[PDB]
Formats: sequence, C-alpha cells, structure tokens
Amino acid sequence: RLKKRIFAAVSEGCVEELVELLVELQELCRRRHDEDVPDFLMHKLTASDTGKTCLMKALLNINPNTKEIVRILLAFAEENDILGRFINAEYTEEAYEGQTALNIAIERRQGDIAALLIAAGADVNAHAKGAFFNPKYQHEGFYFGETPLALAACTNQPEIVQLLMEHEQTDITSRDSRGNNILHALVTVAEDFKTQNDFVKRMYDMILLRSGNWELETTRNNDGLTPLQLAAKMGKAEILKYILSREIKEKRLRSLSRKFTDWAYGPVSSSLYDLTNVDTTTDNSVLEITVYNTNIDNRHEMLTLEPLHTLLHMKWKKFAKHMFFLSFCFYFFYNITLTLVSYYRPFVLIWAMCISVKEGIAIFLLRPSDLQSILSDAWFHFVFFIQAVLVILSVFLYLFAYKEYLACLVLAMALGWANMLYYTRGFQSMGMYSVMIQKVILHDVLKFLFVYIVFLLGFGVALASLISSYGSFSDAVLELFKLTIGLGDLNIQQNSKYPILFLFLLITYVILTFVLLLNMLIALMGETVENVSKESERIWRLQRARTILEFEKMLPEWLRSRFRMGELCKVAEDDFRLCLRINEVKWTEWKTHVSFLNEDPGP
Amino acid sequence: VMIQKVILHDVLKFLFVYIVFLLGFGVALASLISSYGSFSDAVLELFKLTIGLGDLNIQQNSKYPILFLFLLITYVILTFVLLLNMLIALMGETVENVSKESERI
Amino acid sequence: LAAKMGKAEILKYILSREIKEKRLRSLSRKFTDWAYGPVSSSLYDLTNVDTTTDNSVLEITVYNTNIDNRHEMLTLEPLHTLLHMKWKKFAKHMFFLSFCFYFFYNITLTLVSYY
Amino acid sequence: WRLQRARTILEFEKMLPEWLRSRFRMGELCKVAEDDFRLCLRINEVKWTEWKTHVSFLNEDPGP
Repeated sequence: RLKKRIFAAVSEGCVEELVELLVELQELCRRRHDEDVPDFLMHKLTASDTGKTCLMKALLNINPNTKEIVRILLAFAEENDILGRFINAEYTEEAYEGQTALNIAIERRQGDIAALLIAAGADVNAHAKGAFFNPKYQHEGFYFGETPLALAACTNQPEIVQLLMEHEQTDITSRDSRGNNILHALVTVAEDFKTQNDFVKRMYDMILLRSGNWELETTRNNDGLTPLQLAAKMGKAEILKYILSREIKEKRLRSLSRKFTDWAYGPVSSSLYDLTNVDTTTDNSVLEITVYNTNIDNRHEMLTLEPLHTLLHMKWKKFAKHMFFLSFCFYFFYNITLTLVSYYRPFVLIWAMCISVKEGIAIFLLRPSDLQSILSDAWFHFVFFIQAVLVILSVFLYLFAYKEYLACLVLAMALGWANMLYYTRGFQSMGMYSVMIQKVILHDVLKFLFVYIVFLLGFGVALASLISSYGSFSDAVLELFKLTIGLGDLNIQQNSKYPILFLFLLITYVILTFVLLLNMLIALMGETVENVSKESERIWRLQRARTILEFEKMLPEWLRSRFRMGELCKVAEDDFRLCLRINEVKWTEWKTHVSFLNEDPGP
Repeated sequence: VMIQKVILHDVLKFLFVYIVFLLGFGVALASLISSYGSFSDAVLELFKLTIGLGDLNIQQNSKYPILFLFLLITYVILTFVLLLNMLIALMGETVENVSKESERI
Repeated sequence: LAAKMGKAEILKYILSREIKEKRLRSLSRKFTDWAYGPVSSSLYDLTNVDTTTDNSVLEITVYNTNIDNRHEMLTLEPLHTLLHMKWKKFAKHMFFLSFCFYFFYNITLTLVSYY
Repeated sequence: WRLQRARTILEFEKMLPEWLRSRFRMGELCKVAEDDFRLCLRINEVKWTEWKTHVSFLNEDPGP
C-alpha cells in the first residue's frame, strides 16, 4: 500500500504527509531492485496503464497549496537525477497519447505553475494524438491542434502564450499530429461574437506578429487548405474580416499584411488588397468556396467584405453584363420560337439539348446536401432539367407513335415561363422584389396548395362514391372547384341515397375552405411582410454570385482582359503580388496621412 | 402625383407579371385545342375566370383533359394569391412611407 | 409529488441539484463528470425519471391533465434531452410507421369506396 | 405543440414490449458515489464565456 498511498496523499493535497512519503520512498531506494535504479522508482510512481505518475494527479486535483506540492516534487526529482522522461511522461492509453505535464498545467489555468515547469524544463513540442484530443465530431472532445502553445491561445489565455514565444523552443513551424497548423487550429476553434469577446481576433494578431514570416499561411493540411479559406469554408466572419482587412502600418513586419495604402493625397486614399488566394485564378479560392459551399447561414455579411464586393460588383459589368443578357436573350428567343411552333401545330431543335447537357452535369456533380433554404438555386435547375427532359422526350415521342404528344409539350410549355422568373431577379430594380415572389410560392402558396388539395380530393371522391349529373372522374373535383370560385350548380341529386349529407358535406366544405383555409393565407402575410420584407435584397445578393461563378467556369482560358490584373510590382520585399484598387474617400477625419509606400500618387 | 406613380410602379409591375402569365397559359391551351379554339378565345377564357365569368371545361376534344383543368386550377390559384400578393403588399409600403412625399414631388 | 401537483420551481431545484462540497455530495442529482476547458459534461440521475420504474415523473407529467404550467415544466434539464433524443430513437421509427400505414389505409379505402 | 409531442412517445413506449435496452440511455456509470450504481445521462454543455477554472468533478480522465 505505497503507490496508492502516494496517490491518495496528493489527491487531498497533503501539506506534510507527502514529504514523509518521499522520505519513506527514498529510504526504499536503498533496497536493490535488481532490474534498474530509476525505472523501478518511476514504476512505483507511474500507474501503468493510466500513466498519471505523480505529475497528473497533483495537477488534475487543485489545492490551495498546489505550488508547494510541485516545488517539493521538483526538489525530490532534481536530487534523484530524474528530470527528463520523469516530467515528460506521456499518457499510455489508446484514446490518450502524447499528453505531457504542460498540457494540463495550462489547461486548468495555472500561470504560475506553467512558468515553473518551463523554467525547469517542459515538453512544449508535445502532440496529443489521442482520440479525445482529436475527435471525429463536436461532442467528443476539445480540438485545439494538439499543441500546448495553441491550447493557451484557444482557452483565452494571453499571458503564457507569449511566455513560450520568448523561450525560443516552440515548434510553430511543426503544424500538429493531424495536419492543421496553429493558425489552422485557432481559426477553427473561433465562433461568432454572441459567445465570445472577440478574443481569437486579438490573439490572432499576437501570434502572427511573433511569427514575422509567411510560412504560417503557406501550409496545407491533409485536406489541403490554407488559413485564408478555412475561415470562409466553416463560415466565420470576424476572423475573416481581420485577415482580409490587415492594415499593418509599422515596419519590419509590414509584409505580413493584406491592405496597403498606395497613396493618400488629401481625402483621397487608395488601398491595395492582396489577392493571393481570393480570385478564381488559383486552384482553390475563398470566393469559389464561399459561393459554392451551401453550409453558411452568415453569408449576408460574409460576401460584403472589403476585397469581395468590389471584385463582385465590378465583375458584374465585365462578365455578367455580356452573359446575363446573353442567356436572357437566347432564352427569350427560345420561348417565342417554341411558342410559335407549338401554336402552329396542325433554333429550338439545336438549343433543346443545350439545357440538358449544361444542367445534366451541373446537378450530378454538385451534390452539396443543399436545399436547406428551400429556395436555394437547384430548385430552378430541377425546373430547367425537367423542361429540357420534357422537350427531348417530346422529340422522342414524335416518332414513337402512342399518344400524349401534346401533353408533354404543354407541360413543358408552361414550365418555360417558370424559368423566366429566375431571369428577372438579376435586374437591379426587380431584384429587390423577385426573391420574395419565389419564397411565397414555396412557403405560403405551397402550404395552401397541399392543404387545399388534400381537402378537395378527399371530399370530391366522397361524393363520387355517393353517385345529366356530375357522376365521377373529373366532374367531382370540378364541382367543388366551381363553388370555391363562384360558379357551378348545386344539388339536383338525380339519385336519392341520402341527400341530407350531400348538402351538409358541401356546406362544411365551403365554410371550411373560405374560413379555415383562407385564415392560413392572409395570416401568413402579416407575419412575412412585417418581418421578411426587410431581408429581401440581402437574400437577393446570395443568388447574385451564383451566376458569375457559373459563367466563369464555362469561360475558357482566354482571360486577362476583363478582371483586375493588378500587378503593382515592388509592393513589398522583391516579389510580385496581385492587388486591387478601391479609391475610398473619408473627407471627415483628415489628421494627416503618412502611411504609404509610393510617394507619387500615380494613376 | 401619387396616382401617376402607382401606374408606373405598381400597376405596371402587376401588368407585365400578369400578361406574361396570361399570354403564356393562354397559348398553351390553344395548342391543346362550339368551343374556345384559338386566337382571342384563349386569352378571353382566362380573363373571364380572373373576373368572375366564363364557362369551364366542355372540352370537345379529348387529348388529356386532366392537365387542362389542372393548368386552369394552377392559373386561377396563382393569380388570385401570388399575383394579388404583390399588389396589396406594395400598398402597405408605399402608403406608410411615400404618402408624406407627395406634395414635395 | 412536485410534478403531479404542477410545481415548477421546487422541481427545478430538485432535478438540477448541483452540490459541490463533500461529505454530502451523494445527496445530489447533477454531477459534473469531466470539465476539460469549456466542455463540461454533467450527469443527471434517473432513479425515478425514466419510464423503466413503475411510477415516474415523465409518465405522470405527460398523462396528468391537471397542470397549466407544462410549457416550462417539460423543458427542464433531464427532460428535454430524454425527450428530443428519444424522438429519433423511438418516434422516428414509430411516427412514420403509423403515418405510412394510415396513409396506405386512406387510399386503399378510397379506391374501394370509389370502385 | 410540444404538449402533444410527448403524448405520442409515451403511447409508443407503452405498446412496445419488454424488448428494450437498445435505444434509450442505459447510462450505468458505476462508482458515481459511495459503492452503488445509479443511472445517469450525458449533456456535454459548453459555456465558452466564463472559464474561471473548473475543479468540480469525480473522474479525472475526461473519458469518452
């Protein structure tokens, strides 16, 4: 009863019994273990499978005299020539491996203990590749890049994190045992402002300034991503706002920035935004991921950052002006040309497969688990796909005999104007209102559609079974549809089975549809108009970027004549970085402008 | 002045969104066809339903009458709900805001 | 007895018993299993909460029809988790089961009546 | 709406026979207190706002 006695002594924080056990333990060292001198002593302290030793137990349990416990433990360890692997013990578990003393020491908020351990010696480069430290999902553990340096940054600890920086022993270059660098871990851990006091943004600046170099943002994980788009992929605005709008002014580290003031002659200052991984020229870009992720609910303010809207609005005139009108004009000519052919039945042929080929590969290769917003964009693609499918089968049934040749054409006839609505939301005037037209169909009208069809079909077939009179088939459904519009004739009742219920059922049907079913229509208008009407243009901008990205993908390599080339050589050091002009005027603050790299204002 | 703006902002917005549906659906039934065959009879037939007149079905030719009534069912429910939505809703925004800027214009 | 007579505040304290000091920690219902940073897992005792026992709080609360304060009575700590999670385990394979059988019952009787 | 939410699950449980212990929380978690066994239930609640150290626990290792 010695190993357990030592564990129990530090479990309750023995002020003096721990020293007595150390005296008893060091007296036992006189006995010859016959195998090894330090290994048996380590084995007497280590708990085998758990591997807690005398360090984890003293740190896991918090005592007011904890600083004295480690001080006595260090004195005994130092006097016994054990200060290496003894303090560098690792968890010998399947779900826990590589965890060291400094991990828990900073984990439970002991700054004084952390400084004491690093002074005598600690494994600041330890990696926790255990299952708990590297969960496959959210409710299994805490993910922080399995590095003690990042753990201080993640747990809102700004004092010890800089203490390790001056130690000149960290492994910031070494990303982790998983693939995510310290910045990769820091950006993933961050969240919205509603649950944090923007502490990640402050410590992102502190860590980057200590780096002083670009190798932090030029590393890729197993998935192969950079910290720039890791914030955009996971839908994080505040951490992305600081990265793009990096306005470093002081020297010796100005290269680690993305916003450079080219020239400020009075209240006219032009700022350059770096586009290393923003524009679509590169393989994987922020703009490509942001537009086509379908996993972010904060895109209302995510797309309106500084080097995004200028790259968005300007590209609309360069690209979309000659593409949105191109598709609209071709589709418009497609509509009347098919209209004339359909109406005169006693350009469209070649264009028939254009939609099917384009939509066939678009829907199949997209598969984003989208449609959480119901409206989305694949809803129009489905309508586009069916219209193309109905057209080609119409050609198929032209020589296939049988019947319903016009039925397929008529179904595709009306579906053409359905897609015309999606071509009317791109206008700068109707765009503020066309999006809410779509949502009423898919939220209110569809809700009223199925609740009415379930009553119309149910009651219609009831009278059909009851039956110069409306016998069955479509006469039953037509009879009720004329009452709900203001037409039709009642009763007659050529067969007398029980006419009392026939009029009673009709009485109930009319009163229910005109009161209960009409209740759910107008009532939704009060809630939607008073609340959603102020969020119409914001949703409109979501589909704004969908078209330009699609247009760019189909556009071949022939480029470099419409988008911002922005060479601007000698911006920093002796290399070249793409930039972008803004020409923002403040006209209110003045107070001198000295932050610039080019003396002459230039163009 | 506000009488003129409703014509050029709300009525015209409702005019083209209704004509695009009226003409599109009207010619669809004309191709499907003592009955409303084609030409102006197709557009008149739908315009009587949106006002409260006209006669339905009859359907002297049986190609696929199920869609004929279904298309008419969709047309009436869309115009009287979706198209009527964009008319009254604009009145709430314009009256509560623009009515105080009539004499100024 | 708090749940049968519709009493929320006295029931809120009983279920969310977060005793921390020793020598009496057993007289509690909320135990923090582990708190590694801002991720803390709390254990709620279920001696007389789940339906395994003869008479349970959940069985009484749902089927008493004498409480007007059930809006906040059912959303206590060890109730909604036992409610929402059981929806996927039990109701997902039961609500759709009854709905599909009843739906097939509807058209099948519809076809017989019309034919 | 939540009132009728629990009506169905209680009815479904009553008709379900004794065959159980595969969908609901078994939560044994032995040695929770003294030397007995009590059923428990996991929550995994994250505060992320207060911190100020956490020392109230019975299991040193975070476990699963």
